[PDB]
Amino acid sequence: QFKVSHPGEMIARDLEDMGVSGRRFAHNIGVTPATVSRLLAGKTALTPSLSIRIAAALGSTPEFWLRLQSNYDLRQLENQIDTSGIVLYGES
Amino acid sequence: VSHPGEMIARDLEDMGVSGRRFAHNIGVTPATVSRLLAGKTALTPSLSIRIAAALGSTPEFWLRLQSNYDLRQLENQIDTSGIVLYGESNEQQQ
Ligand SMILES: [K+]
Ligand SMILES: [K+]
Ligand SMILES: [K+]
Ligand SMILES: [K+]
Ligand SMILES: [K+]
Repeated sequence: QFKVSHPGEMIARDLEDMGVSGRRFAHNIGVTPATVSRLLAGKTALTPSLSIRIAAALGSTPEFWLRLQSNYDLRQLENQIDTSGIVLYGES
Repeated sequence: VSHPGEMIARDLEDMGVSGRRFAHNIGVTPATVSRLLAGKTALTPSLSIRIAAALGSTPEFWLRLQSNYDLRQLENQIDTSGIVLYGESNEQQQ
């Protein structure tokens, strides 16, 4: 599996399973319902501040949530970055 | 906890590589590299792919250095005490 999920869609499923609305989740974590709506739709990133608030509501660590976002962003780049012409200066 | 740009700067210094030469190698503008090295802009996912190609390790590693930096500015700052952890036992203040 090359394509991986935006963390918003994992959150959306957890909220569905718990019977928790986007608005109620936003009020619990202390952000606007508009922010949550965009996050759940995968239209905005799970930022460092959001990761702290989300870990407090859904568990694990802020680092976990951020890692999911980073992983999504890398795979979304697809073929955009040709690395074949980049000379290795370090060690790999 | 240093910004990852300043870690890169030290590596470039050790290799005798200017910021401009590094920018040309990784395929971005010297302005972008200059801002990164000064800690004035974030190490993004696209940059992490290019940087991993030039300096080694994985894109995820460079992104983790950036995340660590960002979270160190905030984990001591944001009050989570009002946030319910769903499914946990109700809080009981003594
Ligand atoms: K995979
Ligand atoms: K479910
Ligand atoms: K409310
Ligand atoms: K942490
Ligand atoms: K280093």
